[PDB]
Amino acid sequence: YKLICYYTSWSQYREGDGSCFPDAIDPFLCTHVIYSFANISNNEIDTWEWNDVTLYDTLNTLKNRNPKLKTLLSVGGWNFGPERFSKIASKTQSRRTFIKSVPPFLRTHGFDGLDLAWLYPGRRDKRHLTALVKEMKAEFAREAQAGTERLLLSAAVSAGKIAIDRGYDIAQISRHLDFISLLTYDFHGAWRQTVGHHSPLFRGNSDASSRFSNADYAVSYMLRLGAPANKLVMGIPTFGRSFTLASSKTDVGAPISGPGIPGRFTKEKGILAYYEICDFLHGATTHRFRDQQVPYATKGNQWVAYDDQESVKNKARYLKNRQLAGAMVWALDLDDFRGTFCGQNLTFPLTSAVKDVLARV
Ligand SMILES: *[C@@H]1O[C@H](CO)[C@@H](O[C@@H]2O[C@H](CO)[C@@H](O[C@H]3O[C@H](CO[C@H]4O[C@H](CO)[C@@H](O)[C@H](O)[C@@H]4O)[C@@H](O)[C@H](O[C@@H]4O[C@H](CO)[C@@H](O)[C@H](O)[C@@H]4O)[C@@H]3O)[C@H](O)[C@H]2NC(C)=O)[C@H](O)[C@H]1NC(C)=O
Repeated sequence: YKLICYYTSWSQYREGDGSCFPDAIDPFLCTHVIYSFANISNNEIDTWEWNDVTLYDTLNTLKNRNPKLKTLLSVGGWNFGPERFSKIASKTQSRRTFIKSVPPFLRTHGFDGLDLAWLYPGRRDKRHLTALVKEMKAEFAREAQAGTERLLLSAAVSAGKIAIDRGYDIAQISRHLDFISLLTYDFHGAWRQTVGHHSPLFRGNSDASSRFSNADYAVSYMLRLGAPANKLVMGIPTFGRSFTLASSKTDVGAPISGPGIPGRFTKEKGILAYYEICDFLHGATTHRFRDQQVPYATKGNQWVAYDDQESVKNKARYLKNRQLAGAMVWALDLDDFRGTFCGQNLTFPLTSAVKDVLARV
């Protein structure tokens, strides 16, 4: 089983204990660690943070301790304009230029592969995404002729049915990618004023519309569209989403005035790291949707949808029963990496839990 774990560049800037460098990563925890995110300048892959070259090296030294550990560099991300990707992929001239610049870059910094994070291609992009993947793989296969281990090629893909139909040719790209990560944790919709869980495992025996907004349907749909199970990776969030309540109503369907207040270390409205959530739990009321099998907590006017060891183990078992390639975690720096916030002195509580399930048959 594969355990794909993302590490984010900007987490180094968080104050105090929040700060996280490749350094803190347990080499034997994951099978793959993906660095986020690489950028594109003059149609060529390039670094993002001033010190990426230093962090790249730090990250890849972990391979001295665990010889089997594989690393990948991810291109794109949310702060990377979708249009920018769209523009590079439409012109065969800029696409070939970008493709050619990747292998040497990855080779120089010691990466085993490339992860595509185009978020997201629109209806007019589907064709071009296919060409990018096909050509990128062809270039990787060609470079392997030089007597070196072929670079890996993966992609982070939306888990929303509409988003999938609109910009992805799943049957086509599945045959060229090494693995596919399903972003099964952006299910609730940042668009409207209502309390709801962003990473429901199951549909919910109790609310008709939007049965497509849960991991179970996303996986079933990808398998139906032709993505082989042995290439699908289910994404598991290590963060939580917050909301500020517009009323004293805490139960499902409760009015929302906006995003929850920022966390001490995370400093971003609407989200909280799991270690920030562990501190939040004190004096908070804990609830759990029986149908979706995911928890949520409330304190004052703050409502938080998140994942704990049990909901995460739950998702892992589901992943196994459907015989998928494995799990993907977003992200290592949002889990209790120091292991000093969430009671149990255990390091990476959430990611370890996923690993326990994957290691037992
Ligand atoms: C990820 O990679 C991307 C892609 O390279 C980086 O994005 C782009 O970075 C450039 C440079 O920082 C920004 O473009 C500016 O380009 C010139 C100034 O840059 C040149 O200026 C002169 C030549 O004109 C030269 O001496 C310099 O050495 C340098 O090469 C500006 O003219 C240009 O100014 C205007 O910006 C307006 C926006 O307010 C536009 O309307 C105008 O058309 C005009 O370009 C521009 O500011 C870009 O901002 C940036 N993305 C683009 C091109 O949209 C990116 O920085 C990198 N990310 C990170 C985190 O490093």
